Order: sequence, then structure tokens, then C-alpha cells
Amino acid sequence: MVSKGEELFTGVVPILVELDGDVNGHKFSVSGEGEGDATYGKLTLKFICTTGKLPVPWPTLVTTLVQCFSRYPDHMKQHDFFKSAMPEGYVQERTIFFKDDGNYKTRAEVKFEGDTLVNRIELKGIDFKEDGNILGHKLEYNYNEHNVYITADKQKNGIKANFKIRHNIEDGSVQLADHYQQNTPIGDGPVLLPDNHYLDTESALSKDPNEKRDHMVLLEEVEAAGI
Ligand SMILES: [Ca+2]
Ligand SMILES: [Ca+2]
Repeated sequence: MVSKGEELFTGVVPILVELDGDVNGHKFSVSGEGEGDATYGKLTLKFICTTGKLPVPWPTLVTTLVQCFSRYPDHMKQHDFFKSAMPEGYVQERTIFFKDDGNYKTRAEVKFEGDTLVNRIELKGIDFKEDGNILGHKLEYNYNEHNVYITADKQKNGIKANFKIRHNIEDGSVQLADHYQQNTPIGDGPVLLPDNHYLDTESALSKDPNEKRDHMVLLEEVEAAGI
């Protein structure tokens, strides 16, 4: 393989996710667990809002809640920054602007701890409207396919990304969420700095009929493209 970290993804890998959030002073925690199969770009996760009712819609947290599981095609293996940063991992930071509403600011560390890929995140949301699409829970429980556009940031030894999520609203409108992303390695080992490309990202949301807690089951399928 072209990076040592890529070797950690040839099988099925257990995933743990932990998020601490505060949106307009509404504090919440989310815990997720599942597994990823990067050979196929697939992962399966179940998330619980452990603090009670989630005060924002689940779809607004999908991008925040492990792009190391993307499938890079064989001719694109030299462009996979994410796996190359493993096991020590990377910091992923975003600002997410919900058009005509508030924003999320997130900082996460994605790294291996033993056999498990862990994504630990802090989220702060501000300036949301209490009767808007987010705090009013007006988003449909569904998700569109989107391209994540990646470029190298050679002075941070990392990458940048930007993309625009389109969230369907229950009355037929759309809520746009403009994402700005930066990733930086945690360790000092060499990483792969990619040519421009994108991640073709599909997400499917569902429920577990036996889970009484507020929760989201998420299936993702992601493949790199564009070289
Ligand atoms: Ca597509
Ligand atoms: Ca596609």
C-alpha cells in the first residue's frame, strides 16, 4: 500500500464517535458506534442522544459525526490524506453556515485508539432562530448525495474542503448549509498531500424500531473521484 496508515483499513474497523454540543445554549451529547469497511467506502453507525431529546435535527449533525473510510480508487491511492495520517490521526475543523440562520463551529480529533477508529468532537452553535428550520425541527429525515471538494494545504501539511449540503424541509423548501473544512495531522509522520479531487458521498438515514432513545442509524457509501 502507499501509506502505512492505509494498511489499517483493509478489513472492517470498529468505530466510536463522541460529540459534545452546545447550540444556542442547548447542551447535548451524542454517542455512536458501528464499523467501517473502507475497501468499499462503507460504514454503518448508530447514534444516540444520551442527554435526552436532541435539540437540533439529526440530519444537521451528519457531516460532523470519518472520511478515512472513503474508498479511493486504485489509481487515486496517492491522494488519500485521511488514511495516511493514521494511526496518530488528524484534527478536523469546520464552520457550517446555515443560510438565513445560525452556524456550527466544530473541532474533532480522528485517530486510532488500539483497533478502534475514534472521532471525538466539540460543537458550538450560535445565532440560530428559535422558530427557524433547525431549532424548530423542520428538516425532513432524509439526506441528499453531495460532493466534498478537497484541496491540499501544503503549509499546514493538511487539506481543506468545502461543500454545500442541501437539506430538504418539510414544506418543500431547502435549507442550505455551507461547510468550510480544514484537516491537520496530529503526528509528525509523513502524510499524502492530494491533487484536487472530491468525495462522492451518499448517506442513508433510518431508525431502529426497538430503540426508545432519540437516535439515528446512518449508512454511508463514499468514493473519491475526479482525477
Ligand atoms: Ca454522485
Ligand atoms: Ca454517486
